[PDB]
Amino acid sequence: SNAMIKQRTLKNIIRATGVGLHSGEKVYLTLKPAPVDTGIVFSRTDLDPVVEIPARAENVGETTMSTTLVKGDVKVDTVEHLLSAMAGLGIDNAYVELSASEVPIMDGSAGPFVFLIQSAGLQEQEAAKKFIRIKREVSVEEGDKRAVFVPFDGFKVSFEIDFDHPVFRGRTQQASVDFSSTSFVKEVSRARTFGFMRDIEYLRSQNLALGGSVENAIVVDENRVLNEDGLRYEDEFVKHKILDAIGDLYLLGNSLIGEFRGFKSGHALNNQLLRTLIADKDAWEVVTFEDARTAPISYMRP
Ligand SMILES: NC[C@H](NC(=O)c1ccc(C#CC#Cc2ccccc2)cc1)C(=O)NO
Ligand SMILES: [Zn+2]
Repeated sequence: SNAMIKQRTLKNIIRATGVGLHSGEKVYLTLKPAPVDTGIVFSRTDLDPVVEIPARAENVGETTMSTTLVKGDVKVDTVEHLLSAMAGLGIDNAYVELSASEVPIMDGSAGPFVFLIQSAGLQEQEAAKKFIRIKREVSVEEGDKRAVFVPFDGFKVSFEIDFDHPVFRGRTQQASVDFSSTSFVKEVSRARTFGFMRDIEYLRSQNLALGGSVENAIVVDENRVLNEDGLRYEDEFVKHKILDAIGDLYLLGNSLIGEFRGFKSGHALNNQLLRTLIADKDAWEVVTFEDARTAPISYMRP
């Protein structure tokens, strides 16, 4: 019906230029509109023939420093920040073209991506938006790390970090964001990625974080933030972990109706939670809404 929560795509094709956080290679990003029930599909246009990797949990390869999409030997690195923007603005179908193996880091947040998508405009499609509603509690744990899916009428993200560093200890360790009352754009999207300088030195030698800089990452010592202009939020470190979680959870293919709880969790435990959820079919269901007013999740005007 006309009053249903409709599927969404881009209104126009938008282009952006940047560098890969871990590869350091120059990359041309092209966001394009896609037909109904396509989902988010990544395309390597630098290869002949063009290789397409759908942004799904089954196509997740490595989860060391970032979330990587793999198809054979073709890779698409650091997809979590762009997928966070797609999820936050409710983009159902989109073609993501890349001229290199990694998504541009931009400023280390989802901020420029949310602006690039909203500048291009949103288009409502003649199809019902599919939602994955959490019925039962699903949790994955490994040592002192845990990732939980709790039933909730709407969408809520909770995260708890525990870094033994004065700069991290001196800041907020836990944050709960309810997207029915809080804006993804205003409070989450701007949270930049963070890294330890002494840890980044070992990574740069081991062919990782090659495109890392103070302009696209929060560089930290023991007591303070090395960035001249400081932080964007007092709780920016835990807000970025929430941003990363929203992006990782969007690999389900559909928007979530439930609560996510992250306890020192990362990209590996986030993918392991999705795989355990998909495997436990009694714990979830596919739901559509014929009336947008009755739904527990609302979206920004197209
Ligand atoms: N743990 C969360 C994870 N963080 C990173 O992947 C990450 C890795 C490395 C760096 C870095 C850096 C840097 C630098 C730099 C090096 C030399 C001179 C100036 C800056 C930041 C975040 C993340 O946000 N993944 O999406
Ligand atoms: Zn991140």
